[PDB]
Amino acid sequence: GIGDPVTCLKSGAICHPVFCPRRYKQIGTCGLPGTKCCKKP
Amino acid sequence: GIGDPVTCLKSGAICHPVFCPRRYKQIGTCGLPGTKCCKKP
Ligand SMILES: CCCCCCCC(=O)OC[C@H](COP(=O)(O)O[C@@H]1[C@H](O)[C@H](O)[C@@H](OP(=O)(O)O)[C@H](OP(=O)(O)O)[C@H]1O)OC(=O)CCCCCCC
Ligand SMILES: CCCCCCCC(=O)OC[C@H](COP(=O)(O)O[C@@H]1[C@H](O)[C@H](O)[C@@H](OP(=O)(O)O)[C@H](OP(=O)(O)O)[C@H]1O)OC(=O)CCCCCCC
Repeated sequence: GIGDPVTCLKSGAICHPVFCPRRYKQIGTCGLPGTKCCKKP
Repeated sequence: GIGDPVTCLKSGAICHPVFCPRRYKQIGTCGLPGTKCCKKP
């Protein structure tokens, strides 16, 4: 899946530390420590 | 303004690294260098 910050932000998603914020679901990582790639369904 | 991660997330915003993603307004920081508190208008 997604594991780098460029692809994450180019896929309609955001990078967030630790956990994905409310209304976002985790779809991968952004390659940075403890950072998740997060997207609203 | 908002300057800690708790108040940022409890205000309906996100702590995004480096910059606020497209369509998010920066409303402060999450207390750490390189974190922006970003809220969707
Ligand atoms: C060169 C300067 C570098 C800084 C530039 C600052 C970057 C900046 O200000 O814009 C954000 C940008 C991506 O945002 P960008 O708007 O381009 O991405 C679009 C967005 O994902 C849309 O949701 C997509 O539409 P859809 O949902 O598919 O329908 C759209 O697809 P398409 O319509 O185009 O096909 C995407 O293009 O981020 C980075 O890529 C790398 C950041 C590095 C990560 C750092 C953060 C950890
Ligand atoms: C979760 C793990 C990941 C976390 C990663 C951690 C992220 C990371 O470490 O970088 C964030 C940092 C952002 O800077 P940062 O959030 O600290 O914001 C600066 C800070 O507010 C200073 O106080 C300001 O100076 P002053 O008070 O007014 O005197 C300064 O104003 P100015 O100087 O702008 O005028 C602000 O920029 O990076 C960059 O600068 C540009 C892109 C960096 C390169 C990246 C490009 C891809």
